[PDB]
Amino acid sequence: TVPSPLADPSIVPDPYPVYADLAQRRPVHWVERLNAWAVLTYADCAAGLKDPRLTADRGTEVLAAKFPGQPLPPDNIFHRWTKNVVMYTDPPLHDALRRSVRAGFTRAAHQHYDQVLQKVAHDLVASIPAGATEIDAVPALAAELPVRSAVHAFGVPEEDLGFLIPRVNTIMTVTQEIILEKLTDLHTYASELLQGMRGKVLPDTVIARLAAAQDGLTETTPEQTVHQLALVFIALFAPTTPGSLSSGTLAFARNPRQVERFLADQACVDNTANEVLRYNASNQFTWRVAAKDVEMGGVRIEAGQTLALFLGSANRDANMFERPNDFDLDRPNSARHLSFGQGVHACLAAQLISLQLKWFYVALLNRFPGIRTAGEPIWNENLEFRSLRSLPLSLR
Ligand code: HEB
Repeated sequence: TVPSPLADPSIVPDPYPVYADLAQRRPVHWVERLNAWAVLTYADCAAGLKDPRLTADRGTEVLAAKFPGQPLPPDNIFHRWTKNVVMYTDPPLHDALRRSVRAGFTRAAHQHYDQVLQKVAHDLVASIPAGATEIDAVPALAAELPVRSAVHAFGVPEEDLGFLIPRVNTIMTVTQEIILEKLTDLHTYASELLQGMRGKVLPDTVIARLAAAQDGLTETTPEQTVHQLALVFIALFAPTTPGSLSSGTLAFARNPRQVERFLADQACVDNTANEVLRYNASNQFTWRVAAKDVEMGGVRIEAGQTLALFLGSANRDANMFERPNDFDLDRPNSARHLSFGQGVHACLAAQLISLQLKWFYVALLNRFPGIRTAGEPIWNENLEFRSLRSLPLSLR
């Protein structure tokens, strides 16, 4: 019953040496407070994400872990939701649900999002007053860009932001019932939005393409589109994107050489998203459940037991990324990071987010190449969704 040096918040601002300590001896071990087997190496994490033996059907288990002794009946909104979205379903249902939303994520769509995001990022960074000298990059940039991308790339109506953001914030973090009510709000909003009963959806956006494709859907139901749209809203306004932006900004702030590498060579620019994502996973760990007994890292994981796959540790496994603690844009294989997961449930917005990141650093660094930290960066108290709460920055 030895507690794990994970679980405890003290490691959040810099969890990587701890990950290393543990990975040396105990790459797979029990975490008392997560009710789960933590797995830490790249090999076993990738294996975990690809394995048809671990199920994504994990709502009951994760909810147990997060709200002990507070079970929910199968017809409760949380369970219907989990049963009807890509995140918590296995093939073949998962594949049908995934195919039902591909209209927003085609090659052509991303061709458009590229231009849109170039624009948005440039306007954001250009909006910084010419004599600024100091900034907290978290509220000013990292928290702001995903919102603007949500409006102009995804198609969330601007006027509806004030409805959606507090509700996702509540969901992501008081009471389980309040969270359930907010999730219900997200479903009802998705439903009414598609019927034109809410804000105006800008054209050529994700939600516009999704809406136009509803009449052509044959394997899935309107209800399932509502569920998945609720999921989309949650991921859209989660701290994951701002966390990536801010952690990357901090990485550049502490690595001038990579700033000049960035400004000189287009290769570095094109690898920037992947290297930032590798250096700090916004989602430090994701969850699985063993459908059957699995043998991993020298451990017999029993059927029904929960697994915590530490993508953040895998991104800095020296077995896969030589000198993993270095922020390096010339790195050959940054694209092998697990920050977007891997295989079946690989992040639906991976390319959109990569575009957002790239253009953000292009715009930031073509105006402020002389960025430094001006005081200690402050991290949130959570490891699972790890992100900077404050990043004080001197621009000039
Ligand atoms: C659209 C909206 C959206 C956005 C914005 C996002 C953004 C993001 N994302 Fe995401 N995702 C998503 C949507 C999303 N997403 C979905 C829907 C999913 C599921 C898929 C499947 O399942 O198939 C994911 C998934 C996912 C995963 C996997 C998990 C598992 O497997 O379990 C990960 C790791 C991630 C991450 C992420 C990050 C880090 C970010 C920032 C940077 N993602």
